Amino acid sequence: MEHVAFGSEDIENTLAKMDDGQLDGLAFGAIQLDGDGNILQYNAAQGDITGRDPKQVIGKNFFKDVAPCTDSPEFYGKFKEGVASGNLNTMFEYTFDYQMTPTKVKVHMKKALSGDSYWVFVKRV
Ligand SMILES: *C(=O)/C=C/c1ccc(O)cc1
Repeated sequence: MEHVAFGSEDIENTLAKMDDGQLDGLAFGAIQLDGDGNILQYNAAQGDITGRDPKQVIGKNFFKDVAPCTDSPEFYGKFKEGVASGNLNTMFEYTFDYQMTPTKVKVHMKKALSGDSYWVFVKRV
């Protein structure tokens, strides 16, 4: 277990050092996306919340394939604007309901430090 708090201001600095194994020790869900929304990293805590098997979703498109309920101005729209503007830091509540029991979460999206990557952080509410 990696001690990093959800919403920490310098979270992107902290997570740049972690490899996939250590991401799996976080207390919250973490997804790393490229600028097109393809999944690069998906941790164990996220799979505990959504039921997905982390290794099976890496490489899939989050908005088109895995999470169609986020294909909306309120989620996807915010991501696409942040990728265009090159800056992103927003937190909101959302409900995940595709092929799963409707689950309410807090979502934190933030630009990664390295190049064209973006974090999606999730915890239950
Ligand atoms: C809506 O379709 C949400 C689905 C979803 C959210 C987060 C994930 O990791 C997987 C599925």
